[PDB]
Amino acid sequence: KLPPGWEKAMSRSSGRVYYFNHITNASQWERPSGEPARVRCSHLLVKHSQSRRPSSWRQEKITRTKEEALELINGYIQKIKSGEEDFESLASQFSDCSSAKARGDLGAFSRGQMQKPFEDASFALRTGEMSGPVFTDSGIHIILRTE
Ligand SMILES: COc1ccsc1C(=O)O
Ligand SMILES: COc1ccsc1C(=O)O
Ligand SMILES: COc1ccsc1C(=O)O
Ligand SMILES: COc1ccsc1C(=O)O
Ligand SMILES: COc1ccsc1C(=O)O
Ligand SMILES: COc1ccsc1C(=O)O
Repeated sequence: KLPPGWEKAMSRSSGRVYYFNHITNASQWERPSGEPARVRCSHLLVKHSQSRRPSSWRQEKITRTKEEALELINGYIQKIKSGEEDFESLASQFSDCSSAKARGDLGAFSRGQMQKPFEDASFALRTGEMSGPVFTDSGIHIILRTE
């Protein structure tokens, strides 16, 4: 079987299967490898006008739309996956979370502490894996599980 959240799917690329995780929104060509009491994650948050607090250290008033936020997230993911930029450099420069100053590190946490969509994605990632866009009331996240 595939690990939690993962499904094999048909891409629209010359009949090639890919794998998609409906908990983390990760997608990849490769079959995924393979739950802990705690995980350690970093994240990059992009807030939008419908965030719980449309404000960050980067911008006193966050006015971008949710759609615009998702396009930003998608672009960061593209740059991370291509190697053009590192997750940590992008989090430090562009995350609307205060954790940006710590390269997005949130430390370790248990189930029952974080916003549930964030928690669920985090615990479905294996160490070293990165999520796709994860939506919470804070905004849209890229999550990297580091331990
Ligand atoms: C719109 O693009 C999609 C959607 C499902 S798979 C796929 C692809 O391009 O491989
Ligand atoms: C406790 O070990 C497990 C089980 C699935 S994920 C995972 C991990 O720690 O990466
Ligand atoms: C294309 O539409 C999108 C995309 C992300 S959010 C959103 C909306 O309509 O709010
Ligand atoms: C979660 O928030 C964090 C994490 C590291 S720094 C910081 C802050 O708020 O200053
Ligand atoms: C408690 O919720 C927090 C705090 C920092 S990030 C975050 C999340 O759910 O991702
Ligand atoms: C996070 O997005 C939210 C939350 C409350 S309403 C809303 C929206 O997109 O309109």
